[PDB]
Amino acid sequence: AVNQSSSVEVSSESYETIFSQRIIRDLQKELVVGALFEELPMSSKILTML
Amino acid sequence: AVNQSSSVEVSSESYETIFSQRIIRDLQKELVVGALFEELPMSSKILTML
Repeated sequence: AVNQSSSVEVSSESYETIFSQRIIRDLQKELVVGALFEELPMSSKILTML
Repeated sequence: AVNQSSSVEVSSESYETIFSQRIIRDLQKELVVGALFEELPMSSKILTML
């Protein structure tokens, strides 16, 4: 961390730096089939019609 | 020259001409990368994030 290069004063070891807890986000698919098709509510397990 | 032609007799030596004290140049370049992306300020040698 503070190494590479540590010369000539304080060398110390490694983890000697502030870290950031913030996240970021890359790519995504845009959702075009999960919200485009009509919902049919039903109270059973199978629905039948002629 | 300055010694030719003597008008009519009396003439002066070389380096008798007044000039302009200023500095200038015809062109510079084009420059754009230094004012494009944001700056990220950092006190430490390095920074980590998840």
